[PDB]
Amino acid sequence: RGRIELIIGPMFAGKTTELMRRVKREIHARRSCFVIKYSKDLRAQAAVSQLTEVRDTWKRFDVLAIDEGQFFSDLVDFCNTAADAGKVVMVSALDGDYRRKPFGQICELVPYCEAVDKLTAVCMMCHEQPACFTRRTVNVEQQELIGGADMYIATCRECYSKQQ
Amino acid sequence: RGRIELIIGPMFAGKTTELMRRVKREIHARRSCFVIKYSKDTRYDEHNVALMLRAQAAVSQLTEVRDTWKRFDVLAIDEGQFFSDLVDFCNTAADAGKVVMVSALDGDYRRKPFGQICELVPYCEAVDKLTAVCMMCHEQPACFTRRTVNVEQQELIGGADMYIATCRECYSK
Amino acid sequence: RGRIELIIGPMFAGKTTELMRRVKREIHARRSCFVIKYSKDTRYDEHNVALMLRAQAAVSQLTEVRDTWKRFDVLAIDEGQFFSDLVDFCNTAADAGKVVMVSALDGDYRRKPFGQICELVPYCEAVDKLTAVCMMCHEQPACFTRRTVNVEQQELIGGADMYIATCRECYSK
Amino acid sequence: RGRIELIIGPMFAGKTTELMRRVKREIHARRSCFVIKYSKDLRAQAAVSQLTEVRDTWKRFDVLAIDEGQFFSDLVDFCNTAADAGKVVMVSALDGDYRRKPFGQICELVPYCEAVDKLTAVCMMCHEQPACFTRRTVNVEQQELIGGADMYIATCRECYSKQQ
Ligand SMILES: Cc1cn([C@H]2C[C@H](O)[C@@H](COP(=O)(O)OP(=O)(O)OP(=O)(O)OP(=O)(O)OP(=O)(O)OC[C@H]3O[C@@H](n4cnc5c(N)ncnc54)[C@H](O)[C@@H]3O)O2)c(=O)[nH]c1=O
Ligand SMILES: Cc1cn([C@H]2C[C@H](O)[C@@H](COP(=O)(O)OP(=O)(O)OP(=O)(O)OP(=O)(O)OP(=O)(O)OC[C@H]3O[C@@H](n4cnc5c(N)ncnc54)[C@H](O)[C@@H]3O)O2)c(=O)[nH]c1=O
Ligand SMILES: Cc1cn([C@H]2C[C@H](O)[C@@H](COP(=O)(O)OP(=O)(O)OP(=O)(O)OP(=O)(O)OP(=O)(O)OC[C@H]3O[C@@H](n4cnc5c(N)ncnc54)[C@H](O)[C@@H]3O)O2)c(=O)[nH]c1=O
Ligand SMILES: Cc1cn([C@H]2C[C@H](O)[C@@H](COP(=O)(O)OP(=O)(O)OP(=O)(O)OP(=O)(O)OP(=O)(O)OC[C@H]3O[C@@H](n4cnc5c(N)ncnc54)[C@H](O)[C@@H]3O)O2)c(=O)[nH]c1=O
Ligand SMILES: [Zn+2]
Ligand SMILES: [Zn+2]
Ligand SMILES: [Zn+2]
Ligand SMILES: [Zn+2]
Repeated sequence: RGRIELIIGPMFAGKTTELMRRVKREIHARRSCFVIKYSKDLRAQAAVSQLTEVRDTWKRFDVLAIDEGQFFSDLVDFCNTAADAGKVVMVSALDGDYRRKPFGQICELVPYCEAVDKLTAVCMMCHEQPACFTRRTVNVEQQELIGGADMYIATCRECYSKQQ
Repeated sequence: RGRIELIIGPMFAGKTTELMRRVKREIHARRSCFVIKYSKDTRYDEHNVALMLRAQAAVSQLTEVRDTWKRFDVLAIDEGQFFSDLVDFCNTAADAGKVVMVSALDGDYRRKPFGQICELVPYCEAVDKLTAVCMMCHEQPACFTRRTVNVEQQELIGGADMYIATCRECYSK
Repeated sequence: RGRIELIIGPMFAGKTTELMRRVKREIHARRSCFVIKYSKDTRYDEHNVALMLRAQAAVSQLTEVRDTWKRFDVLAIDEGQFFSDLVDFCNTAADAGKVVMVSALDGDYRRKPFGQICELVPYCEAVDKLTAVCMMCHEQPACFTRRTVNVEQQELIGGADMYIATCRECYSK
Repeated sequence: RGRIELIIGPMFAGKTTELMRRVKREIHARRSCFVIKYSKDLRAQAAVSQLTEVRDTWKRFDVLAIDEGQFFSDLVDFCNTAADAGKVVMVSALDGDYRRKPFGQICELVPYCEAVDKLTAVCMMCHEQPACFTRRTVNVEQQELIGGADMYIATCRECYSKQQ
């Protein structure tokens, strides 16, 4: 029946690719899938900034796939409500922000998950080690800052701490 | 090389057994291990009977161990949910090159974050969530712990007399 | 450092997608990747439309690639069950320091070992078996592939017209 | 219902400990377990050299746990027969012998398994790397040779190939 599965890791770890692998796998067995994306960064897709913007539309689907779950403030209630109604809920997210603080409600969701898979990146500094962290490479304080390789890199533990 | 590995799941999932599997594996390669346990959980000792590269300590605060961890290659912290200084302690060790391994419940009986376990996740190179077998329906994996006695507080020491592991359907029933 | 990683499972499990996730991850760290595909499986190309550190080759024997693999950090072999020289090729590369990653069916439609996949297992640093969703009962994970047309031979190219992924109960029914 | 789960890896990887963790987990949910061991190296234990020596006794148990599965010549038929009758079958074994050849029927079982978990040891030569292989440290040819750390060590790939 219902469950919540979490796919976490740093940036550049292919978390969305693993989410969509799980989605495609379900589509092959003719189960219907609703993919929800973050608007500011047998298949339907929606882009929103709050999960309430989707209303009741999720009820018609067997599987819900939430991408970049760190940005949704109502994630926990939304996922449990769906999983309680028998949906397979899958979330892709960063567990940590650039300071390794809990990003959004991701760490809060952990106790509700039937499964949690932490994916690694490859360290983009030493090229020699798995990366579990994200370092911000530009001097901006704010937690939410949208960007890719131009402003963030994945790092191992030794390279995260190099300099500051 | 320094790292933190987290072993989580509900009660009855064999988390300590997995922690000690990782410890025995390191001992075979002659790396030294420091096992730290929570002194107030006395179930094992009060109803059960008694290596060269292994040390064991039982404490209620991780500061009670001071610097002794520095002499060991590997630190293995059991029932990590009960230690308030877990995050700072694990990072300080991992940054000094220790392999830190923690066994803990991620969730309490209400599925609220237990201690600093959920806070540690962003610091971990690895996170393995283990399942139990649901002790109500017997036919589903269990990811949650239900408290079977009517006590509100979060810390309450006990085993199968006071808790059972459950699937999602049986947690809410 | 050299290694072999094996990605197995039944059909419809997204094995190639996981292989390419591992490839894209390496490309982000500017390590170069050589993707090798089986030339006779033309399903993707015959019904579908068309990076700097990536190369792709389509062959029926791994010798058709000669030495070209030596210039790459990572080798990604897709549908490995069809290559007869897989074991020797993967070890030679891994021993020369390549990260070798193979996606393959471990079992054919009779659950017999497909090609040299089962033979490779003892050489692998890692083995991940992926599940599909059972295409018969829709409510169980699938670990097997059933052939839905009456053909005996082992190699028979096709997709969902000719095969479905099944749980254990639905494989035998 | 029925399934076959395989726990493989080199020596010194704690494979039997992971097998027994799965057994203990089942016992907590009052499911009954039959542990079968290799005689030459809610719970019952048997030590045998052939799985036929157990006859029909396995039928009374919910869960079967076969240790050192590499030594049983009838493993595949035995596991499928049980899993087909609705047993949870769990096997702990070496997938490779000291030359990295398939040990017994372990590699043959893979296509029948719902799950396969390969555990690592820590390399007992360089102490610095995970070990996936077993090296024999005494000059004996024969495949079956019972022993522990006195005659075998776990190694990474680089240390397996050191010298010969
Ligand atoms: C550290 C930090 C980050 N962020 C911001 C910066 C970023 O804008 C975003 C990353 O958040 P995420 O890591 O959850 O987002 P994803 O991009 O989903 O993470 P991935 O691991 O998926 O990224 P990769 O770079 O590995 O993805 P890759 O596959 O290499 O890149 C292709 C791009 O296309 C998308 N994509 C990939 N496969 C797709 C598919 N099958 N269908 C649809 N879209 C797909 C991906 O989302 C990615 O952006 O959040 C902050 O605001 N604060 C912070 O402190
Ligand atoms: C849900 C909830 C629980 N609790 C309390 C209740 C308990 O006092 C404690 C459990 O915390 P845990 O689940 O982190 O503790 P463990 O017992 O470590 O978890 P396990 O997953 O290991 O438990 P099992 O019951 O599966 O362990 P098992 O092997 O069955 O039992 C034997 C006991 O012996 C120890 N043990 C087992 N194998 C061992 C080995 N190889 N070496 C040394 N010791 C070993 C284990 O610690 C276990 O408690 O926390 C709360 O206070 N509030 C709550 O909301
Ligand atoms: C059981 C059996 C099968 N076969 C034959 C039938 C087939 O011809 C082939 C399947 O062999 P595979 O299962 O190893 O082949 P894949 O297609 O590689 O397995 P997947 O698990 O990847 O299949 P999916 O169906 O889940 O893949 P999907 O994503 O759904 O489909 C899209 C196709 O595009 C490719 N693709 C998917 N993502 C891609 C990406 N990111 N980049 C490049 N290519 C990508 C994939 O190869 C897939 O075939 O072998 C036999 O000959 N005998 C037998 O007994
Ligand atoms: C490479 C090679 C090996 N062998 C032989 C040599 C050996 O005699 C045997 C190892 O075969 P295995 O690796 O399947 O056997 P296990 O010992 O089951 O492997 P483990 O990974 O479990 O061993 P470890 O050394 O990590 O186990 P450890 O936990 O450190 O050691 C304690 C011992 O007690 C047993 N044990 C451990 N936990 C137990 C529990 N909970 N209940 C009962 N017994 C338990 C274990 O089997 C081990 O022998 O096979 C060959 O004949 N030919 C070869 O080419
Ligand atoms: Zn690095
Ligand atoms: Zn249940
Ligand atoms: Zn089915
Ligand atoms: Zn080594």
